[PDB]
Amino acid sequence: YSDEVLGATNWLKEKSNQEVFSFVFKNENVQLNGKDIGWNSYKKELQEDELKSLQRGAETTWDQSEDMEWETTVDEMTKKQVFIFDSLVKKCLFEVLNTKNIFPGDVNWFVQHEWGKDQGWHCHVLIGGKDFSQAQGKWWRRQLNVYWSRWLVTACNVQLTPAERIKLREIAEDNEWVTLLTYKHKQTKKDYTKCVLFGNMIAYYFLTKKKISTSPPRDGGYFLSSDSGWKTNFLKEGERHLVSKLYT
Ligand code: NA
Ligand code: NA
Ligand SMILES: [Zn+2]
Repeated sequence: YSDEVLGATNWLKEKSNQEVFSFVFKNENVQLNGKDIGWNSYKKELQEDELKSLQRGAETTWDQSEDMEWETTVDEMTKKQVFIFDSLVKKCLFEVLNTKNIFPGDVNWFVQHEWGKDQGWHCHVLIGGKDFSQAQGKWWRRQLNVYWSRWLVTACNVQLTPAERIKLREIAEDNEWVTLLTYKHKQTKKDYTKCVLFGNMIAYYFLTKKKISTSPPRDGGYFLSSDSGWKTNFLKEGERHLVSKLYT
């Protein structure tokens, strides 16, 4: 019952019932003119000051949450790419917040990088607050996907022609590399944004995942998490499960 564990539990419990959007940031494999663009083909470290700061935050979040009791054989390239994506995802969120003149302190958010059985790397984002309403969900997904596709094309480490960069930009938008949780529906029928409950989804779902410690990653595992209160960031897997236990 460290102060960090108690602090995270309390912070989540206070936001147990806060409605938030659920997004997933992802990428998909692309081949353009024989050039293979895979999930980890975005390893340029762009020298924008904010992005650099965000990437350092991801690195230190990884470092502090690492359990050194056990060995970790995650590929260095994999870690690098995840740190970079953490910075890019958050840049996208912050760019849209700026568009709406939303003070970052008025926002609750949670980010978790995972490796899915079929899709591989992806990043869950829960985000909401007083300046948010359900009807804005579609707009948010579209805007986030604009910035996500823009940054991915900038960060891509594969040498691309201008025509190929534009094609890749189009693919990331048209194939919705940012998804929004909606209620189940029919292909023809309307899709309604499905808000989730912030604290509950974190404690009862995201904090139950198993930590990736190998390459290839364990199916369904998580790499790295963070939140707007820096509450879950530094927690080791064992501590995260304690938070779930105390939250109940
Ligand atoms: Na970068
Ligand atoms: Na994170
Ligand atoms: Zn996932």
